[PDB]
Formats: sequence, structure tokens, C-alpha cells
Amino acid sequence: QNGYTYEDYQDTAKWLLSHTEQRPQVAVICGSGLGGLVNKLTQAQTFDYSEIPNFPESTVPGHAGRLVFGILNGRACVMMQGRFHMYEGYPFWKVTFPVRVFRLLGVETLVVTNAAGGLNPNFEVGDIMLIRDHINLPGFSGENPLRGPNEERFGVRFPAMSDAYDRDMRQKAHSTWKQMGEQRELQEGTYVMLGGPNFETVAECRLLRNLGADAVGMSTVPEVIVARHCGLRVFGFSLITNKVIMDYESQGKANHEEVLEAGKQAAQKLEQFVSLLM
Ligand SMILES: Nc1nc2c([C@@H]3N[C@H](CO)[C@@H](O)[C@H]3O)c[nH]c2c(=O)[nH]1
Ligand SMILES: [Mg+2]
Repeated sequence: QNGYTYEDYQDTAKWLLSHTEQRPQVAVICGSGLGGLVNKLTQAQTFDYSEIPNFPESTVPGHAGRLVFGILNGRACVMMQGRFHMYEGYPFWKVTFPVRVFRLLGVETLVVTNAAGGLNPNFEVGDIMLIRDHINLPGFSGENPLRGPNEERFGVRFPAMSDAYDRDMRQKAHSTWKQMGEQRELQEGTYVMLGGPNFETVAECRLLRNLGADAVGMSTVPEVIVARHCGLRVFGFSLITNKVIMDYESQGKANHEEVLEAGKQAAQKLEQFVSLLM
């Protein structure tokens, strides 16, 4: 299944370690329309995904496709300014490749972000939802980045996922929000991932909500599974970019354009939160 050898991850971590002096302790993966979180890094050193051996390439609008090292609020971080998705043609073992490289780089905590359509009726476009848990739909069928022989050098054969999203960090993230001075509070809930690229139908939307999901996207989950597998501390949030249409009369239609726009209108609020969070 997984086509990368332990040495492939090594090779790439070796490459990065010899091209930058930066020794990141934290990794941030910036979802759709969230590339601006790169803006405040100091001593920033950028590498295009195209120049890093073994790295996949971002082909979705709103994904720069650059890995940026730097300092943010005192912390040494490496940011994925743009990510990879299954709908682009990538098996999960490709999508999550950076995650294992980060572990090899010496990173200890991974913060994942994404743009998600809201399923919980109380969410509003612009809301930031702390990811308390997830439902891995592709995983139900075996589409899993861990599928195939297990590399004990990364983790165990059957890793647990019920404690995936660090509770401490969600506690902190909430008080940090207090300091934000934001009107609307920091939401929290279950994120469900499905393949995409098409947006949901009304039946699907109703179905997903009844599964207990608050937000839906086409990313994040596989990165978290790989992160946990290799022991990374995980924290994640979705920016509610649109409310998925749950009725046959709504003239509304989900679209990537509005999603990127909502990301832009919130990258500021997100900029400080993630930094103060640092
Ligand atoms: N499944 C799904 N994804 C998204 C997204 C995310 N952003 C991109 C689509 O705009 C995809 O990568 C997806 O993960 C935003 N809104 C929605 C939505 O309503 N449904
Ligand atoms: Mg430099």
C-alpha cells in the first residue's frame, strides 16, 4: 500500500535539515484560504513544494504550495502553506508524507486547520470550530494512510484514535480566545471527512449531521491519523466557510470562491489566535 520507504522520509528530512538552520518544534498545515498564517513568521525561509524531493504538489486554488520555516511568537515553526487532498489524485500515503517528515525534523506538535462547511445549525460563516473529534469516512472502507506494512520506527500497527485531539490544548485554546476580544465564542465539535471534490447533496448533508458531525471537509483527518501514529501532539480547527445546504428550496450553492473569500475575511483573526496560541 504505502509506497514510501522509511529512507524516503529520511532522505527528505535530511534535505530540509541541510538547507535551513531552522529547527521547528511546531508544524501548522494551512487549509483553503488560510495561507496568510505564514505572514508573521520571522527568519522565514521558504521552499516551494516543487523543490523538495518526494513532496506532492498543491493544485487547489488557495494553496500556495510552499513550506515556510520561521519564528512565530517565539516558537520555531514550519508551515504548510497549502496542503494535499485525496480528490487531487493522491493516495493518503502521499497526502500525509510531510507529517512523517515533520516528526523526523524534530517537530512535537501538529496544528491542523481547514475550511469546512458547517453542519451544526448554530455555526455561522466565520466561526472557528475546535476539532474535538473526527469521523473518518474513507477509513471505514480501508482508505487509510496507515494501510500496508507497518513501520515500527514511526509507530504501532493498531494506534488508538479516541484521544487524538489533545484536550489540554483545547482548554488552553479556549482561554486564549478570551484574550482575543472576539464577539462570537470559539465553537467546538466533530469534523467529518469525505472524499470530494463535489459538494454535498441535501440528503448527504442531513445524513452527515445525523451521524453527529458539526462540520465536513475533504482533508485533515488522514494527517491527524498519521500524526498520532508517530506520536505527535495534535490540535486542530476548522473555519466555517459556508453552511452546507440542507433543504431543497435553498437557492444557495456551495462554492470554492466563497470559501476562499471567507478564509480571507478570517485569516486576521486566525493570524493572532494561532500566534498567541504559540
Ligand atoms: N466537503 C466539503 N468541503 C468543504 C470545504 C473544503 N475546502 C475545499 C472546498 O472549497 C475542500 O478541500 C474542502 O475540504 C469548504 N466547504 C466545504 C463543504 O461545504 N463541504
Ligand atoms: Mg534565513
